[PDB]
Amino acid sequence: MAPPASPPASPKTPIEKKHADEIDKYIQGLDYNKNNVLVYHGDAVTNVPPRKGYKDGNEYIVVEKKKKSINQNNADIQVVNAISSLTYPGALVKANSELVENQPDVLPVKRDSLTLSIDLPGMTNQDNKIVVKNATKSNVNNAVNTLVERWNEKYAQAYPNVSAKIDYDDEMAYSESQLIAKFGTAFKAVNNSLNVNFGAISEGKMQEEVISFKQIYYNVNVNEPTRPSRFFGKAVTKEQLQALGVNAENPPAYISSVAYGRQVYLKLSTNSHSTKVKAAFDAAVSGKSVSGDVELTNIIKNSSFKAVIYGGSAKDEVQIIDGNLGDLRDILKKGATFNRETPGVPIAYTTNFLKDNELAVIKNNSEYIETTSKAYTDGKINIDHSGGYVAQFNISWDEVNYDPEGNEIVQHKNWSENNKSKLAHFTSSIYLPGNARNINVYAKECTGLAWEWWRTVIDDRNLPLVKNRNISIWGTTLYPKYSNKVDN
Ligand code: NA
Ligand code: NA
Ligand code: NA
Ligand code: NA
Ligand code: NA
Ligand code: NA
Ligand code: NA
Ligand code: NA
Ligand code: NA
Ligand code: NA
Ligand code: NA
Ligand code: NA
Ligand code: NA
Ligand code: NA
Ligand code: NA
Repeated sequence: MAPPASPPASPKTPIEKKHADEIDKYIQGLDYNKNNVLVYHGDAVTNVPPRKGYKDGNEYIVVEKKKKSINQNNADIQVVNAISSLTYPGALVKANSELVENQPDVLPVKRDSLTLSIDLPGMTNQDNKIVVKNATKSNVNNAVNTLVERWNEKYAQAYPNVSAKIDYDDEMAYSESQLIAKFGTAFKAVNNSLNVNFGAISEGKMQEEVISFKQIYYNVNVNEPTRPSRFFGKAVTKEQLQALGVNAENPPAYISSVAYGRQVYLKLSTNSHSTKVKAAFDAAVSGKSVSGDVELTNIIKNSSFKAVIYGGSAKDEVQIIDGNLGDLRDILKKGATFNRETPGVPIAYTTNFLKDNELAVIKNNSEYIETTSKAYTDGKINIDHSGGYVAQFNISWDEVNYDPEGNEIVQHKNWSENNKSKLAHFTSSIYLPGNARNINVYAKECTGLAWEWWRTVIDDRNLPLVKNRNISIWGTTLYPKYSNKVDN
């Protein structure tokens, strides 16, 4: 919808007109930068811990950290569900830090009239509007219910399945301040249920994603008054507004539009160190969940979810659900279509400055440390010598570690049995740590011939680290055979 037309002006005595004019000039005289009134200044990252590598079990873990910035301007103000009833169209508030904190100070002044309008489908330009004489919380909310009932009784049958408007937001979690810049200060209230494990993520132990899923059934907006004084009761004066703290530092604003519906907050989590977790998470949410590829399928199998649901029930019931990632798409399924039983709750709203009816935007900036990890599984080299000859092996590799300042240290390693004559039947296993790379496997056999005493059987270089590399040699002095096979 576009904003509806203003109601007719209320009758005023000469001094009431004078007071209204004084209010107009006072508000119009308020000097401030609208682009800098509402701000959230997040964390400042002073330093980034160096890259480190360590061994844990059958794996080697590499943990990297990078400084990131989230800089974002939001026009949609988030709603803390517990105090959602305080959010209603036409409400007068101060535009300050408390609005950024998602608990704005409401101006306790008497009100004049306003026109509310709803964007439900099918309604005429006369049906979607209603005049509220005294714009209190009770009167506005009753007016909202009146509009909703009017739609249910004239147009509902003509529109059975009108899909909700989807407002979707997702982020890999790293810090509270980061997510506050993305999901508003209201995230803190939600996080009292979700409990994002920032500590474990910072240690590279787990990866978590936070999702905000809004299903908006309808929006109710308010007329934009041509005069700042139009929203105030005829008994309100400039002096009263000043005493209440309405000034250049705390500019007056009004809630121009409120989104009603159902909201689902999600906390996806896994212990996987894979770099495909995001893509895996994306698939488990969209229904694109393709079990054709087993890397994404494996992450999903070992991933869980926690869901906080608002406005998904008849009243103001709050649902909390835990489970496995594969069991989603059931929660996200419900609520896609608005119906009479589930009317929806306030979940978002926009604000306009009273001075020029300009849109109030929250300016967010936050720095955070992004922690990414990498897991390298240990491996074995299995040697089997069953040839009718004397054999000598030469097996080497590099092990990569990190100094205290994050720089790589490459140590060359040699098998203890290198250059030693071995008779069949010889078997041995070389245990390679996760940080081992560039595996070299060499083997020669003594032929006993004067022109060719030693004969090379194997000379494979720069081999990748696998779980089980089986090196076998057999045959005779004239006909040596070998195999270099993986994982079998
Ligand atoms: Na981010
Ligand atoms: Na309300
Ligand atoms: Na007053
Ligand atoms: Na009033
Ligand atoms: Na009010
Ligand atoms: Na997003
Ligand atoms: Na933080
Ligand atoms: Na949010
Ligand atoms: Na914010
Ligand atoms: Na929090
Ligand atoms: Na809650
Ligand atoms: Na996702
Ligand atoms: Na302004
Ligand atoms: Na991570
Ligand atoms: Na490395």
